[PDB]
Amino acid sequence: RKKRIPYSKGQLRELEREYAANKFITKDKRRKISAATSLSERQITIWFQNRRVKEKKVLAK
DNA sequence: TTGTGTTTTACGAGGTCC
DNA sequence: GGACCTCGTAAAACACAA
Repeated sequence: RKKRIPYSKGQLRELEREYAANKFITKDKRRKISAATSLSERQITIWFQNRRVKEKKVLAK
């Protein structure tokens, strides 16, 4: 399930970089992420969802 | 070098919008 | 009729006090 495989350094750099661009992934960007990073379109979608969860948690507060 | 507590992937139950 | 969302959740992997 199915089953957790941590993302690499260069991958996360690409992810967090285009996340800093704006919180929500566009269809266009997801293509070129998926190529540059070798993750599936679904993974990126899920990661972006999980990124915003983490950002919400920053409300300590 | 270990626990054990927090972070990181990955999903299914609910939802909006179209 | 799917594409995508915030969310609770599990569980591997992480990051520290010891």
